[PDB]
Amino acid sequence: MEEKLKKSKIIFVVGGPGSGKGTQCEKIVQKYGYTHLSTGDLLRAEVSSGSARGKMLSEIMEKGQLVPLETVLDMLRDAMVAKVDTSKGFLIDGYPREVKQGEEFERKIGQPTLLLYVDAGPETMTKRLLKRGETSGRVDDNEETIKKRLETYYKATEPVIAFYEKRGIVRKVNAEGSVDDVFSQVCTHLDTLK
Repeated sequence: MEEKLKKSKIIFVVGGPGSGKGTQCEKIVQKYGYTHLSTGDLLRAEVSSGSARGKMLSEIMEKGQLVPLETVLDMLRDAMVAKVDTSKGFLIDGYPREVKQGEEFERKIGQPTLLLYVDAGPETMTKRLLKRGETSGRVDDNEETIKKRLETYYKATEPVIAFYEKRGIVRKVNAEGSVDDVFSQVCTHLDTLK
C-alpha cells in the first residue's frame, strides 16, 4: 500500500478562497473520473460519523481550536486507500495550505504528480465570496473574513506555489472567464496526465 499510493496519480488543486476551485473539481470528476477529496468534506463526514475521531475533532473545533495536521492527514490516508484499487486518480481540494503541510503529505502518503494552480485576482474571489455569503444565509456584516481569508491565503498559500515550481509540477490556469473557459485550460494540463 506504500507503493500503490506513491504511484497513484495525485493532483493538488490550490487557489484562493472564491477562485472557483470546487466547481473545477466537480468537472474534472465528471470528465476524468478522478476521486475528488476536500478536507472540510472529510471533516464534515467524520463529525457525522460518530467515530472517536469525529468527536475529538468536534470538540476541539467547538472550543474554536485548530484541527491538528496529523488527524487530517490520517483521515485523508484512509480515504485514499479506500479507493486505491478502483480509482483513476486523486483530486485534493485546497491542500496544502501551508508549505509544511505539503511536506507531511509526501512523507506519510505520496508525492503529487501535479499541482493545479487556480489563479484569480483579488476582486474576482471577493465578489464570488460576497455572493456565496448571501447564497448561504450568512448574515455577515463584515468584510473581516473575506478580507482576512484572502490575506491569510496570500500569506500561507502562495508560498506552496513556490515550493512547488522548483519540482516543475505546477501548472497555472487563469481563472477569469467562464467555468468552461477555465476548464478548457484544465483539460490542457490533465491531458498530458500519465
